[PDB]
Amino acid sequence: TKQTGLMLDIARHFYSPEVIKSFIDTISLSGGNFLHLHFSDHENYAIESHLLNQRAENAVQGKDGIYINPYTGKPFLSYRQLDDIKAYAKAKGIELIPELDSPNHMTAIFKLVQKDRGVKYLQGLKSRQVDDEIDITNADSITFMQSLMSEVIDIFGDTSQHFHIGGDEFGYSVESNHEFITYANKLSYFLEKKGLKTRMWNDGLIKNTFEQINPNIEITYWSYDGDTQDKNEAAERRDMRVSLPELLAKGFTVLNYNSYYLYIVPKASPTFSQDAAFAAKDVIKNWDLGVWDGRNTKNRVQNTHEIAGAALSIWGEDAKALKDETIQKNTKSLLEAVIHKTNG
Repeated sequence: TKQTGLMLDIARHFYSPEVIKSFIDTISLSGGNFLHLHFSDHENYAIESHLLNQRAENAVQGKDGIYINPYTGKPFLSYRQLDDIKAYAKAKGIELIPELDSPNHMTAIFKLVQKDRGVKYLQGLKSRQVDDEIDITNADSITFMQSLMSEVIDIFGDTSQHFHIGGDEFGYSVESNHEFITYANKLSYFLEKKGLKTRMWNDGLIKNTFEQINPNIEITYWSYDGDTQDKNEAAERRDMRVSLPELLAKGFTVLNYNSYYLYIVPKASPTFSQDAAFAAKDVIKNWDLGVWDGRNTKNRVQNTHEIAGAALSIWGEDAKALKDETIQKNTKSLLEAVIHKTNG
């Protein structure tokens, strides 16, 4: 009995409350149970915030009801809008899982902090070594993160039993892994005290250190190797990182986010709608819950009872010329397929 749903990247491409509710309808009617809301990344922080001072009252509202931060020029969901989505989700039995990504994938947060609190403040929270990451070793940085987590927790309230702490694609130019264990553990126990379970991307789970991780942290496992196109890098990561079966063997809750079958990156083109349709059929024909390592079937899990669930991820990077509703209508078949194939 599985945890299954949608990860929706609203940081790279914005979606109206109406369209978000349509995604919820699909999840619900297909027998799924969560919406993982990826609202914070480099390009935007897509919800209202007291702490980052992104307020509906400060915004320009479009005819479509969508609030635009006049400094960043980017959209965000108001608290009233989020309360409307929360009520709708809750009545449909769909859990909302917020994702506040760190230590990387957080430039929009930096940019809001800089504007409101100033550049010297912001630089003090950053890694001295890499300019695109929070300093996971700085107590003050941890305190700051936790203050924003508290706000996000307050916003989603009882619609959420899990909070996603991100943890993807960080430290690529540096050695930072040991301190990541410490950082992620601190975040998980802070959430635990708030009555929340932790979700996290698999990227930082390596053989050398993974046994130090809070074994209650729940893993969203997307790729063995970060989908690197460099084959020497792919080989190092596969030797260093933990596999999905290795995690299962240690007792972890793991959801299969397999980027080969379960990531879609919508892009307007003459074949977008056909391609999306085909993706659904491809998952139906060729994907099953035990297939975790991209398209590779040699290491598949035969005992799928151990795999906690799966999600379709709709990523926003390439979707600039597409409307939210076009994306939603065209990915419906694929989202249904992933949910049904996961639940059986």
